[PDB]
Amino acid sequence: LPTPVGMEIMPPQPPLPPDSSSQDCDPTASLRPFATKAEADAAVADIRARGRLIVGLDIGSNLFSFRDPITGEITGFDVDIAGEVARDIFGVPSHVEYRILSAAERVTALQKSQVDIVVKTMSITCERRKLVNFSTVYLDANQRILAPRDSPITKVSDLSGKRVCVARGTTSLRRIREIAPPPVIVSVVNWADCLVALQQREIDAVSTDDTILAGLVEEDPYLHIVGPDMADQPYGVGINLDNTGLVRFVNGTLERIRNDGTWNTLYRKWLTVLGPAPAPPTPRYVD
Ligand SMILES: N[C@@H](CC(=O)O)C(=O)O
Repeated sequence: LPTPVGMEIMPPQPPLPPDSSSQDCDPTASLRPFATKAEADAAVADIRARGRLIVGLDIGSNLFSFRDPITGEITGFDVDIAGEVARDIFGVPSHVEYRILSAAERVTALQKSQVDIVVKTMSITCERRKLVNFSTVYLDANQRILAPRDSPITKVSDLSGKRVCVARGTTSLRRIREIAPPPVIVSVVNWADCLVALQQREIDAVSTDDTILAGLVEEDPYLHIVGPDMADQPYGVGINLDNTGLVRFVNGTLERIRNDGTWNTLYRKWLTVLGPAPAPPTPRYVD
């Protein structure tokens, strides 16, 4: 039976203070799109000259960026968001090259200019905004708990003393580190590994974005999502800190798809297992 490479039982730590998830920089405010098409096209001239948009994500995140088992094609909500950016740059969604990244590599890939954008369920936080830039919010998720249907776990305090799996490099870890008494924290490279670990009964529960958890439930209907909202997860397109022009450009793409029906279509395609489509997230601008 398979075993995820890189599984670590983390050293026990005292709980973090409850306000460790505070987000007081107003992190979700971003830059207004360009007023003219000429300004927008100039901001992406270097991408156009390279002939493709280079997008950081992975191919193992069900519903968001994965390989379709019927068609063999790379697909999902995040893949489609990235393709809409490419459509605005090139005229059609199909000039994209992917760089495969883990959750723990999203910031460094941007710092090192190894991708143009990261579209990989990337929560916008004050801490991350010191290192990278972000578009406006394109999907608002919330952290919850995934457990087998025969588990009595239904609330956060039930995680105390139990084995909870988290992918390294995620906001999900910080929130689990606030639980008192602590769970046993087991960390892995990606959320698909947590699913394997739960299937093999090496852990008791997984806690992350309900969107990501829904993709795991789709693969294993013996599991269900429980508990209250544990932490807001506002997704943004990650961009190099200094490429403010690309921030404005991507924010133009998001204005387009929020208002022309495409956002609604993408939610209905990928996320209806969580319920009826909400209104698209309202963008917030600093300027
Ligand atoms: N959205 C959360 C969880 C994840 O992306 O895996 C984060 O940005 O860390």
